[PDB]
Amino acid sequence: VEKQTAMRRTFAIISHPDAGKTTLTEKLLLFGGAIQLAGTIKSRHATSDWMELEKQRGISVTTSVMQFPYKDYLINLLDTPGHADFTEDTYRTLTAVDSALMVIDAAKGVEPRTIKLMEVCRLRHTPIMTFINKMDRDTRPSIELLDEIESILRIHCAPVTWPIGMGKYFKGIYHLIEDAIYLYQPSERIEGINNPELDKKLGDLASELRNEIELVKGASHPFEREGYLKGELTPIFFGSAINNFGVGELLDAFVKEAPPPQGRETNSRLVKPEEEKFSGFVFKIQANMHRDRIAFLRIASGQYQKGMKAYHVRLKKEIQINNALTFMAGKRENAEEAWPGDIIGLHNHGTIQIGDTFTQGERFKFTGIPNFASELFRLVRLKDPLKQKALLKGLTQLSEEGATQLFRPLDSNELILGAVGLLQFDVVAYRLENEYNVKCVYESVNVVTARWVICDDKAVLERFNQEQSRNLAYDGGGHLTYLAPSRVNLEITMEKWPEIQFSETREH
Amino acid sequence: VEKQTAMRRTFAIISHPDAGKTTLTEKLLLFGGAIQLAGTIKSRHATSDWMELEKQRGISVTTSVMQFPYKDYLINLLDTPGHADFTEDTYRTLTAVDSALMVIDAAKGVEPRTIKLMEVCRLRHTPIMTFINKMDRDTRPSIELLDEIESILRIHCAPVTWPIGMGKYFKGIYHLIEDAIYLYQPGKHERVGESERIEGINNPELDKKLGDLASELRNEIELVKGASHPFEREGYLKGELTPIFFGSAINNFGVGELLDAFVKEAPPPQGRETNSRLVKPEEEKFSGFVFKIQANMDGHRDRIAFLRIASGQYQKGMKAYHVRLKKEIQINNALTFMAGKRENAEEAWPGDIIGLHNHGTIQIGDTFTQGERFKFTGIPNFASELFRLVRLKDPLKQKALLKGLTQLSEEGATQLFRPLDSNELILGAVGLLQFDVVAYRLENEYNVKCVYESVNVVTARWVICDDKAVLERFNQEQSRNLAYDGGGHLTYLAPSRVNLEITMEKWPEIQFSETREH
Amino acid sequence: VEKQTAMRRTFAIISHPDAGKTTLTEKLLLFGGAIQLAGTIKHATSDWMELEKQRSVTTSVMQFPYKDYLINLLDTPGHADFTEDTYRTLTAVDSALMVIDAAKGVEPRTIKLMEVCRLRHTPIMTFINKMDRDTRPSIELLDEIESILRIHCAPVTWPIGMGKYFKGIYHLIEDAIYLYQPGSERIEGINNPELDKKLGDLASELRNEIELVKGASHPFEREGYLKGELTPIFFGSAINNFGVGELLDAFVKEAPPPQGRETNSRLVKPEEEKFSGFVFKIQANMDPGHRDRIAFLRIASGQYQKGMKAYHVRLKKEIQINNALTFMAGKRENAEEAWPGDIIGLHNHGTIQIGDTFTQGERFKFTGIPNFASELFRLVRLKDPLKQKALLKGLTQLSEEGATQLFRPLDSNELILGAVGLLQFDVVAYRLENEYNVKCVYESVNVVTARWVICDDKAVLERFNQEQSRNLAYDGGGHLTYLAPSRVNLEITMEKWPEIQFSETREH
Amino acid sequence: VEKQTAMRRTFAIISHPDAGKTTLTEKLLLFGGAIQLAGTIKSRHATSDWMELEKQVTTSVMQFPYKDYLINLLDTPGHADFTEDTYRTLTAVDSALMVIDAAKGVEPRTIKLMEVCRLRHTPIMTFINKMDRDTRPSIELLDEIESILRIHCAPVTWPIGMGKYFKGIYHLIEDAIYLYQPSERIEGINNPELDKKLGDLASELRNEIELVKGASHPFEREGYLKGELTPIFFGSAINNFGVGELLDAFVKEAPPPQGRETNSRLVKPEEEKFSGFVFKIQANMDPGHRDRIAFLRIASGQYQKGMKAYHVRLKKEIQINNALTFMAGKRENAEEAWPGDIIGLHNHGTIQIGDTFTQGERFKFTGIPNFASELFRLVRLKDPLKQKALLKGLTQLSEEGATQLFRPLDSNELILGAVGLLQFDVVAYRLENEYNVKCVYESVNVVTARWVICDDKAVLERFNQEQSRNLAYDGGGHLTYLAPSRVNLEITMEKWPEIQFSETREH
Ligand SMILES: [Ca+2]
Ligand SMILES: [Ca+2]
Ligand SMILES: [Ca+2]
Ligand SMILES: [Ca+2]
Repeated sequence: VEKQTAMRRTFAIISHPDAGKTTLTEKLLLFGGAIQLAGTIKSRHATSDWMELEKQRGISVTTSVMQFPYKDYLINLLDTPGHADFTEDTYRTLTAVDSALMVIDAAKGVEPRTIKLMEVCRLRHTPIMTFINKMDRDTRPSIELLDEIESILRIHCAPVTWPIGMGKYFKGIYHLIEDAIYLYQPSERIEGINNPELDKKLGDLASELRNEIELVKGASHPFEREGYLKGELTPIFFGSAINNFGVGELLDAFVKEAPPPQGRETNSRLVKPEEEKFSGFVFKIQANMHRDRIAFLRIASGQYQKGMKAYHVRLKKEIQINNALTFMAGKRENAEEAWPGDIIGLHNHGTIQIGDTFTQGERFKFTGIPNFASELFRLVRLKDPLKQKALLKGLTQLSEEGATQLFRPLDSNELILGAVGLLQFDVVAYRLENEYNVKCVYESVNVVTARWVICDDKAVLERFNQEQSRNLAYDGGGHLTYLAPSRVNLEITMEKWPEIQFSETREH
Repeated sequence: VEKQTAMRRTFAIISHPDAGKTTLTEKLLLFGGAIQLAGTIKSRHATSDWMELEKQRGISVTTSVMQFPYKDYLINLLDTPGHADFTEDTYRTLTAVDSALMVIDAAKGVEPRTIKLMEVCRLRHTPIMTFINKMDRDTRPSIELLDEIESILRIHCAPVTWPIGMGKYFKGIYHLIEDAIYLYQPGKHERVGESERIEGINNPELDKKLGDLASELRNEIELVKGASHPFEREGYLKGELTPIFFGSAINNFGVGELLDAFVKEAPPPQGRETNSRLVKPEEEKFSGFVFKIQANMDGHRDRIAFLRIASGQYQKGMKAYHVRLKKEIQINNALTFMAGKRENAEEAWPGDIIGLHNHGTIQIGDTFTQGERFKFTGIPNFASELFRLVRLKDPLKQKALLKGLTQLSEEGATQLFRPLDSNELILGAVGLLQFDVVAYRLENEYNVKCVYESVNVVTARWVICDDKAVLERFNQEQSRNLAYDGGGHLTYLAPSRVNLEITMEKWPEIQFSETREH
Repeated sequence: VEKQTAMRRTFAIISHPDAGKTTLTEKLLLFGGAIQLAGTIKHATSDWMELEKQRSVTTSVMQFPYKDYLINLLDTPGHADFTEDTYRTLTAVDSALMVIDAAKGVEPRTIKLMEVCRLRHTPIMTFINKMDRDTRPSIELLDEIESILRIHCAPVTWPIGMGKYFKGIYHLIEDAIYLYQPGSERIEGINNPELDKKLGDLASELRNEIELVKGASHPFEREGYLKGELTPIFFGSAINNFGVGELLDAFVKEAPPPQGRETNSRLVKPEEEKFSGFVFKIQANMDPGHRDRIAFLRIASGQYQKGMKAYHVRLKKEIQINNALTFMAGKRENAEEAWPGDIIGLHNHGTIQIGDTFTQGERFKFTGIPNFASELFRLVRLKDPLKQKALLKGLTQLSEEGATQLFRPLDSNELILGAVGLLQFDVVAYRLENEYNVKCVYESVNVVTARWVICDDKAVLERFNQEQSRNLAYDGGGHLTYLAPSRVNLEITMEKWPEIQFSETREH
Repeated sequence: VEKQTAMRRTFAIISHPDAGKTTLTEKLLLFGGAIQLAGTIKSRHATSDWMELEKQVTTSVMQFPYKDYLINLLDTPGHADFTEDTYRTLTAVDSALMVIDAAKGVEPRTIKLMEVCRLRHTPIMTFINKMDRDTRPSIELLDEIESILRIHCAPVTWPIGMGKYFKGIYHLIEDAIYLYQPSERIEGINNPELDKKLGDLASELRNEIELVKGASHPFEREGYLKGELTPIFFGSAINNFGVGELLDAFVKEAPPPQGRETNSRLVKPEEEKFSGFVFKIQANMDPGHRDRIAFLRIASGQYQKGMKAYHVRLKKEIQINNALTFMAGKRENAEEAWPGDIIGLHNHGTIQIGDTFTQGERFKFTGIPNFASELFRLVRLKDPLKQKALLKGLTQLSEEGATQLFRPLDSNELILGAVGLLQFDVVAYRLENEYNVKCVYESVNVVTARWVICDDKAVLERFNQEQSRNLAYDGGGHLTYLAPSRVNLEITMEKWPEIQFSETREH
């Protein structure tokens, strides 16, 4: 039962849209023998478009988690949708990984989502490996790309591979550890950075490689396990994903260095995966676009066995998991068992919520499962006023399943919806109609961001509430929330109240 | 003369690549009856690909500036290449405009180049009109787009038009000043006059045509009225406020509204400061300044120096005074830029750009008058964003390399740095293409083959300090990271962002600038 | 019982005299801790006889431990005590270690001993000795081995410089450099910059030569080594104990454990529970009046146990083995047991002959135990024909004990002795006198070489005999033998009679 | 990979000649669909005749589909081509089907093949054949099977009448009657419809079924799989009657490919890595040729046409490019194979009986047996100069299971031991064709053989001294008693009760 966890590697790719996530995912799948999934994923929208396919077909349930073997390792790749189906779940999914793979477009460097996803990873000091993609086209200087990562993303860079040329004159990569050159020939290998054959085939590029490698080892850091595991250092790899080049070097360093499933804290103790008793937590729910839903559970300890009895901690109730969805690529049936690090899909009809902890009787709740500051806001109401209670009931449940956040402004009876991605508004409106027979209408509001408000000094907090009530609300969890009409307003308010904490995350 | 000036509008579009500048340019050209030209720019790349194309056709300089009539106005649009042909010239072109038109991809909002080009504009408080493009596709929420502009770009937003719907349900725009709705109806925006217009935001006809979009509009406009500013000419002319327009350039929608407000509100040619007096465009005597130089790639060794007319009148074949060379020259056949022209014009006016032919006697920042000696100020260098050591395979060609690099620097082709503690030569560029142009020029004009090497430099700042005791002290601790540029200005070459910060905090009495007067 | 076989390594050193066998042997004993033995190890046959009379058998076999292995090194005397026993000893090994003088290359005995090993396709490991002095070019040495010895060379270590500028060796499999610093500094990586700092130009020449070797040579592959088609090459200086360790570690790792042997019927495997073995060498006591002899037996299967009953197949009766000579270094007395691969010395007085098979009852005879073409020939007669009977009785016995070969021409009445080594004549002369009170005299004969004649076609053979009987003889075992007056005569006869097989060896 | 093993049923038919094996095989092939193959075996000598034809293989194994099942039927030649290979084959099956001639009951071959099956406690199912002719009483047949074949009988079908008045069979489990009409089904043994059609036979059925209740056993799975109990079926193979019921119970109850012990550990079929073992070798008789086929049972992993295999005994990597497959109706050899299947390994004398194959892991499967020789002949040459060749030939022949070889302690003579008379012909021919030696046979005073085992070296040495005239070592170096008579073996075994005289030994 020790080797089942030992061989496992659970992770996700963080990247700004168009960096190369999908392209890389395909290649890694090819290395895993998953020729099936590989083609399927590349065979891939407005939010509306996603909903159309979603209803009729909606086979986005079988690829939210991609499990595949490589060497003597089992790799769990969790999906982080970034386009039409970007939602808060994209952030929350990172809570269920043990490390992350960051993809950067060499021509772009660090982008807005790169920063956001890193901030999320930063919540658990999640180890990061970096693939600098698209070397086959012109790029920013490699040193510049690295420097920016260190300054903006606040993490030391440690090159493991390095580009030879760029764009039209991209001739391959140099593995700093192997001291070998892999030639890019749309894979001849050459040992020794000083090997005279390099100068013969690559010319001036050969001495440029030597030049750059020297600059690197003077202004940069060498790879280091400890720093990497503490999230203070990231090994960098350069390649061209579309040409499946540099990927193999990345994957080998990944399985070798990336962490196996780690333990997680609870409201009582540290749970380690090697414990014989089963346990896990729910971090994502998606409903059938029917009334059944699938709650994605990361196993935290013990083992899962089909048809087993488990303890639903919140509901103080024993349950039986009869046919939990598993994610082995190419499988025909659900696996009979699963292990720590793995994800399983729990079928239900509304009895499972975000953060739900499952055990075998022991009553604890896993911590660290976050809500994230909403980025998009809308007022929600009905045309038929006689349906208010069902609207609230629906929104509450939806809030509990992480589909949306819900805000009740102090000075009114209005309801405000908070979303991280545009699709959530579509999913809410549909689910409300289908599951609650409630027809809702959206309106624009003057809110652009949100912060949770925290002050242990109740006299200060009370003066704050009195003054800022127009911009205050309670969310679905009862937490005081500041809904800023503008970034500038947020700045002024925060500056006006240095005694009050304004947070971008909170525990669900 | 004063009438010639009054009808002119000289501007450039500022935007991040892919935002829609080329598309908007096409549509503006069509409004100006420049059908042929619109077609050409529309039929538009690694830096190497650009180099090839340039060598083959070499007519990227005749469209560097696009002049076209609209109503009783004459419009001068200076291009700001943002793709393969991005270079320092892209920043410096902004010194030659009287206002700017910012284009934003509504699905993207404010991007890195948007920010950078706004910084350049800020140097002169250049007035900004804003166009939010791509409404025909899903966008970020309108109110959010505006907040990011005010927050990131430090300028008040003043909606003049406003979107009705978005993406698949984008149905038109409301004009806040006209109180009128222009319906978006593909197939009716090819020729002017065929589109449907509705009077009044509370007009019942709206609810008929657009349904729930009508009440959403009414709601959003009230939010905007309460949290936004109304358009105000003074704030606009001061560069503190930007009127916002929304549309879909590819479908020629919302463009007419933008163009009409532009010609109405955008400033005509303005006075330009000098080392002494202020020069006003209405003055009788001709004068101007050179703000960029483009070399003929095709055994040619002629170049075009782009000059903005600051006052008076250019006449083909006129005598003029080259202030730097303290010499009289003749201007026999300067390039002009009227769309669809058969030949260069006989005259040009303030706000206009003309192209002066020369073989290296004209440099960036050069002032030309009719006798008066003064130099226009405010023509900037901008901090280089790319760095490379340059050297030779043959030591015997050092003199030619230096001569070439010195001329190229003086023509703005590149920046040139000489570290204090070495004899090495470092080239500084804003755009990747500059290194290609420099290498080609060195070979073709100076018969010198240069070799580039990466160097440990990511950014640079010009160093200024009143107290010379502190400064000279500073030149001791940091000489290894110091250099003199081609103008003899002390420059700090930061190996990293962190190093710059750390050096700057240690020396707060020392100013570190990202721009300097050329 | 199986473990005991797996840990054993039985081998012999094959080499031309003065190549460095004694020196390398000394160093190998040192690695095994046989300090004393290494010391003892370190003219004419007349002198060797004297030392043998005055005072060998205890060191004919050298057994010593090394790590978790037990090594049996069988001696192959090449100086004054060289005899046919030197050849026949190789039939009792499972592999061989060839030592070559880097200054000499392939020499006459190198060729003969390889020919003997080739009989059983004996696996060969090669040590190129004397790197501390000038040598023949390394590429030359290997080509001579491949061309002359008909075996592929697979470099495993490679020399750095030579003679005065000998700096050490490169291990191709470890990619590590061992510095020869005569007072064991190891440098990792052939492209490691520390190499150029310490070895200067020799580093680049090394990398050049390794490239040449890669291209025109073979990498080690054990199937080929074990088949006798490929020999791993090691370089060093035995006198300086340099490069010996690498060889030894590869030896115990790659060299085969005791293997099964064929018999006149079934194949016999070492792991079988029953004891069995064969006699490959015999040595008599040179003491006047004594009849003591030691029959060297290799154990083919089962376990030797002191005082055991064994079956003497030729004599078809049961005997007892009370105090068999054993060969552990530094031993005090003969071991109480021994296992497959080991040699033991059977005490007797003439009842044990070359080829004798011993079992625990089963009736079979091991095959492949060879006679080798004699290289020296002499007529043997008496001054006084009085004891002619005793002479013939002695020569017969000596021939059966491998001390000499005996030929009796088809057409005449002379007795002709054949020897591989000069010493044999001295031992025969001395043994006849001391054991058969016969004084023999030798006479030169016009014979330079011998070949056993084989032909299944009686008519052809009779035709052959009618023309060549003058050159034909029966040997001691009744085998037809051609005695050539000259090399040319043999070539002419062989070319005239291609239907007839002329062999340089036969089954004893 | 899991269902691959679970869908396979590998067995063999055990019976005395003339019982009905050939006929039942045909019927089984029919249910499967292999009409052609079935029609072939129907076209069915002395050893002399067989040797003739065999000069001028693919039906040694008969693989065929039935529902969700794949059936591997290993043949067990009982007539002219009966040899030791016939016994050794059974080591390659996971269960067996016993066919008995109703008029005869348990016959000599029946007993021998059951003894072989017993070596592995091989599950047995039984088919009492030829109900259409007069028979021994059914209770008598069951009784004989019990005491003689030491296995409890568990009827699943039962005959109604016999000879002239065979009217059908009764299915004790289903409680249904299938009528024999040269296939009407009736339910309830006490169904009044039986009496109407069959008459007094209806009461006789009820009577006998009740008799079976108290004196016989009910089919018990665990017991059957343990080899302690065999389900009994009745019918007439010539009329394809009662056959269907046997097949269905077979595919349902018969065990899937089981694991096999080795010198190192128990190897399971489910294992990823490919492994197998040779239990039979067939030589091409055609003159000049030197090719053989080594039949290999797959114990684990999977066979892939063109895979790399590890020849354990030779410590050598080999390549299996075109291994013979035995799917009925096949156009070419199969690209893959799974545990329980048999494939043919082409070679020229480098593969031997007992040979294990893996993918690098060096171990050797166990339980592959040698069986006591039943026929004996002295072998010699008229040309004494070929003694070496004879021995080399005979040794090789011995390792390929073509014969056993014995060397008596008190002479230099060579005795061959065979199970089937054909082996002598095959050996004489092979010695000639492959070793160019002409052997001569002479009768010997030996009728049977037992392997001598005894851990008491004190007793063993005296035994050897006293009985040396009847002792020899075989081709594996095992001490063997060669009895001049049955009575001699009985006495000898009584005078030495501390010595084990076995009829089998691991090869
Ligand atoms: Ca609930
Ligand atoms: Ca100049
Ligand atoms: Ca004798
Ligand atoms: Ca063999």
